[PDB]
Amino acid sequence: PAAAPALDTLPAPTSLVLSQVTSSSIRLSWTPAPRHPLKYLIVWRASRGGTPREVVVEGPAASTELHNLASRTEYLVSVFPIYEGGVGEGLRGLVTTAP
Repeated sequence: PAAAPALDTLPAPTSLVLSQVTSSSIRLSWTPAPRHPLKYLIVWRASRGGTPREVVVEGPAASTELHNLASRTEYLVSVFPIYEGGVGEGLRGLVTTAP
């Protein structure tokens, strides 16, 4: 409905790496800013139309794995940093899971 705007001005992690792609999982990796957040918001959805899925992880996290993904499917994957100053603009990329 009313999605939450992201502040494009905030320390963000850098260099998103999407690896270990299986039929149902991908690994997400990023380079965190020197100031570690309280949390990170991670968002993934099927690129062709599907309800977005989310998980929030901690500030000093440098990795998390997404699971239970549908096979042969393209996902938009996003990483949102969560500090006290709001929600920051993050990293994103497309990955298609193995058959």
